[PDB]
Amino acid sequence: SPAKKKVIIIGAGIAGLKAASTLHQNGIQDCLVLEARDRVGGRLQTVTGYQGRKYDIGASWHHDTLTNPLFLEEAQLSLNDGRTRFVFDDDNFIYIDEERGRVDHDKELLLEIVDNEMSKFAELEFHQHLGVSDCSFFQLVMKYLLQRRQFLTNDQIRYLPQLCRYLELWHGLDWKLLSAKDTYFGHQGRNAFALNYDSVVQRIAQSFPQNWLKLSCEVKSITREPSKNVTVNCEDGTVYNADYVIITVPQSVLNLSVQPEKNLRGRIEFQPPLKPVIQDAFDKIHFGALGKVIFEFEECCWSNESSKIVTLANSTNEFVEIVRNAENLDELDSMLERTSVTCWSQPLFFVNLSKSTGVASFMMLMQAPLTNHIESIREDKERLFSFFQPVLNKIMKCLDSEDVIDGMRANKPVLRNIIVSNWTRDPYSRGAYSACFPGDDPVDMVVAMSNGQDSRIRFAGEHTIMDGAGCAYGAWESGRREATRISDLLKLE
Amino acid sequence: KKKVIIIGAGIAGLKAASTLHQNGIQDCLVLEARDRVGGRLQTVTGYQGRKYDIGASWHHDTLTNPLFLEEAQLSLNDGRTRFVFDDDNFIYIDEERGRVDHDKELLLEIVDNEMSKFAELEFHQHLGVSDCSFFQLVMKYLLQRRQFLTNDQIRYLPQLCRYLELWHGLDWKLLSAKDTYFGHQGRNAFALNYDSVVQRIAQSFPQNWLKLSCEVKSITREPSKNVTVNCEDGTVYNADYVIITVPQSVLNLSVQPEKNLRGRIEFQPPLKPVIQDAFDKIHFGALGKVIFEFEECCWSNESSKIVTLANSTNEFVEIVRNAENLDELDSMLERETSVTCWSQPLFFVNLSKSTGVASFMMLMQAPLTNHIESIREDKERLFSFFQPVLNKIMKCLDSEDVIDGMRPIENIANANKPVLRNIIVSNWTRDPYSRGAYSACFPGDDPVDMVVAMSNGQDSRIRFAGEHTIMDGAGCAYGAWESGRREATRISDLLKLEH
Ligand SMILES: Cc1cc2nc3c(=O)[nH]c(=O)nc-3n(C[C@H](O)[C@H](O)[C@H](O)COP(=O)(O)OP(=O)(O)OC[C@H]3O[C@@H](n4cnc5c(N)ncnc54)[C@H](O)[C@@H]3O)c2cc1C
Ligand SMILES: Cc1cc2nc3c(=O)[nH]c(=O)nc-3n(C[C@H](O)[C@H](O)[C@H](O)COP(=O)(O)OP(=O)(O)OC[C@H]3O[C@@H](n4cnc5c(N)ncnc54)[C@H](O)[C@@H]3O)c2cc1C
Ligand SMILES: CC(=O)N[C@@H](C)CCNCCCCN
Ligand SMILES: CC(=O)N[C@@H](C)CCNCCCCN
Repeated sequence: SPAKKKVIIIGAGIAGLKAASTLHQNGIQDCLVLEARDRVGGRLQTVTGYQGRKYDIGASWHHDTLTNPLFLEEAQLSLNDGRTRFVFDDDNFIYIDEERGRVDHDKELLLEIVDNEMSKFAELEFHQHLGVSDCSFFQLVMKYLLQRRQFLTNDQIRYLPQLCRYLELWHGLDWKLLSAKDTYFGHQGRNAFALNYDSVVQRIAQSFPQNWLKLSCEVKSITREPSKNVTVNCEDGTVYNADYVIITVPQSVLNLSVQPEKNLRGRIEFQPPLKPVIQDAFDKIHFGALGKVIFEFEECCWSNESSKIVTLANSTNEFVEIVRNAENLDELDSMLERTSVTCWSQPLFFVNLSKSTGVASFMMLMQAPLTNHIESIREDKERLFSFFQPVLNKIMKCLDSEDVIDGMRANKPVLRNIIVSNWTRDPYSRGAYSACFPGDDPVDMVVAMSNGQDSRIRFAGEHTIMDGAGCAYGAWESGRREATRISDLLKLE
Repeated sequence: KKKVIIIGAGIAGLKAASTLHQNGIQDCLVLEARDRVGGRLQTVTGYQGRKYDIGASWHHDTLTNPLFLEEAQLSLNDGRTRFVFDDDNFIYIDEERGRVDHDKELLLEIVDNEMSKFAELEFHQHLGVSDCSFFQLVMKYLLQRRQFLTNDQIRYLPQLCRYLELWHGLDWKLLSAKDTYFGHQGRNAFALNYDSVVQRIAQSFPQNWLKLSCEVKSITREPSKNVTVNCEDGTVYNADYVIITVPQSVLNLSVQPEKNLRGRIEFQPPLKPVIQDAFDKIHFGALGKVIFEFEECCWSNESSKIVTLANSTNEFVEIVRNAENLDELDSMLERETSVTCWSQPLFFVNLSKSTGVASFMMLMQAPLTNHIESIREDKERLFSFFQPVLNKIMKCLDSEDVIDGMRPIENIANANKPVLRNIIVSNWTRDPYSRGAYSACFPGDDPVDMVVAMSNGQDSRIRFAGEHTIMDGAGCAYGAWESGRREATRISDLLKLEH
């Protein structure tokens, strides 16, 4: 009864998609790609909004374009047919405080310059100094302010910490939840905004047998037979027999396996259960919640100086005084004690799409915990508008325009629609991507994952590889990885 | 007669002396050829008594710079201003286009950043593997990334990225690509009187220890456990330990004949091969300075950092867009006279915004440095040479063309106009006791060799200190300083524990 297959890939995100592609490319046949959702792409999804305007609600950029193999591959295609597949949208960041207004490229604040010294400080703190404890990013910044207070103006001590928090939108984690040791990463080049990441999903997906794809099939268990074989069960009752399986479900979904209770959407029952080195790796790596909110306006009626804008959370002169009077980090923490969440309670990152793509919309990024709350009320459009109205306005103000007008039903910006991500509530997602809490060793997971459950049960995905960890191109490389090792193995006869 | 003889009263030698005295050592000498102390640290006086550092000006790497931190402690204690953090957002000026910085369409700093990462990637974990010129490296980047660069970026970026010439004092075709990028260990602090740093150290040991106008002609290492030293004036001194801090450029004269040269020290026994070999894998740059003193500030103080860009051509763009490969680029370029102020990038420090003084401290590089220092007395000529770039700056800073006011003459109808009252030029490439600015690398060099060669000394008695004898702070004021404490401590302990 259990139909035989050479390779069964679980999950049709970019990793599984690339794995299948690579398998077909190497002549392997009778493979299956089982996907729980009614679409392929996974954390890569392009949704439609006001008037057919398209937006990537998952991944948007090709990072590390100097070495990104996925990007270079896309780049080659565009060189051959002159088709626009992406756009380099890095720009000079415009920073905004609720009161103080724009604070970027400020001849007195010089925030970008001290920010640079701070990252140099962090680098010096961990590089070479083996054995140093981890601590949160926040604690790292406080330590910076303490050690360099003699060389910083009050205003710098007040705003730098708020401005350097934009790093939160890289990990999807608030600075108190983020591991300092993992905060700074080396960008290997500019970023390229994909103008349709779905084009990349479709191109790869159509590079292998259509019949290979089975959507709406939720894999519920995987068993290793003593007789060198792997059995897989979709919830629709069908059973499969395969030589090799490549599991690409998100780290957060895979985590569900190391827990009792199998009736959890997305959870896979492993038999034998996942090796201790794999189960334990979950105690040393976590999941962040980067989220998105798309603001669609009728038309652009604001300044297009830049395509990158970050709103700083509120700061206070009281904070400066505390930094000035604290004897040490201990006292500083104690002194920090002196009441509800707003759009100014954390930094927010807005992509002014008008300048980069011509679309009169804003693509905003948020982080945990704000993300979990916003996505939870993503259906209440008027409440979202109420929540994001003040920063929405402050922005228009700095961009030489007027207050936003709610038009979700002449010379002012009119909000037509609001789209929200839903990655934290989606059972086949459960967050955005792998991230580190303080004390986490992302390497434990990568190692346990790339070494597999055994010669037959493998893993791929953004959380299974070092180079490009947490990125679309990393997940892509892992797919290529696992598929190639198997291709080679299958060749031997 | 003497225990330790220090050659050179630069910051290196002055620290070595300060240290030795700090460790109770006595009967030491500081033999200095110039009639002043400080070496490449010299503060001059100009119009209305304004002071400027014609030599070193900044405390680099303030996050870890030990000399700066010592200065920082002194100021936290007495509240005396000893420095001011002057890093600023750079204003870039092109003759034809004007301001090209923080441009919403050129976004030059962003590609410059990428250019920088490409450089780290090209040399990262490969082991030497063909070291080219900073210029070549930039061409490779342009060729390799043209698909993701606009025409204006390919044109202006290479000109902007050349501010790095002002960090080595070397034109991009003479400069080693492998060494071009440094590790800016935090912000820079403009020393408001490096002469204060020099004076403090000079006055921290017996004043009778210092001997100015002493040109050491030769150092003799008598196998009978002792070192012989004699200045050009005939006097002879004897010491168990000798700390040589003459600059690398001066020291390099020893490994060459004709011991007639000024400042050259004849070594007997000669400097071992390891030492002499070092000079083949390291060189000297020529960072220079020109101070333009104005009556008063009448320009916008938006920034204290201003860089004028060398001219560029769309012609250059076209070649990049057409080159089939690297070798072809070289030809199309090698086939693509008169030096002017627009022939290279010039770095202008606007002192008005940082120190309140109506002057510009301009930095220049080789090959330009020697030419300008050569005419340092021809004020009129100096003015006609920089005039156009000076007006381009004033225009961009919402002001007017400069008026030559160096010769005592007055006119009332000139208050909203910048008035040049004086020009001061450095002279390091022509000073026989410095012969350049500091250690630098031509493509193919390897600084470590000299650092090792120097740090391990000629032997247990003849040692070396100076900006070129250390890794951390190489070519910097704190590097030489530390090298001084180094040789000092070592020699100090080899005497204290004795008896
Ligand atoms: C909001 C957001 C923004 C981001 N921005 C960027 C960016 O700009 N640049 C970048 O490079 N990366 C970005 N990322 C990360 C990037 O999207 C991921 O690294 C990438 O999508 C991971 O692909 P994957 O194949 O590893 O996992 P996935 O895309 O999650 O694929 C795994 C598949 O497994 C399926 N599945 C789960 N459980 C089962 C089951 N039991 N049975 C069958 N199928 C199942 C899931 O439905 C999913 O389709 C972002 C991510 C998010 C969420
Ligand atoms: C234009 C310029 C700008 C610079 N800017 C900076 C900066 O901003 N920040 C920074 O950290 N560094 C800067 N530097 C570098 C810094 O000036 C040097 O690294 C430092 O001054 C070197 O000190 P030293 O003791 O090693 O050598 P020196 O200062 O050259 O001292 C060596 C001494 O040896 C003496 N001497 C030579 N021959 C003999 C002889 N035969 N007998 C007796 N005495 C002799 C010389 O007169 C000299 O006084 C700059 C240098 C220059 C030239
Ligand atoms: C590793 C990490 O923190 N992030 C990777 C996985 C993707 C970040 N890119 C998403 C765009 C957010 C804007 N910085
Ligand atoms: C030996 C070495 O590579 N160091 C020299 C070339 C760099 C010195 N940098 C100090 C110059 C600061 C003034 N712009």
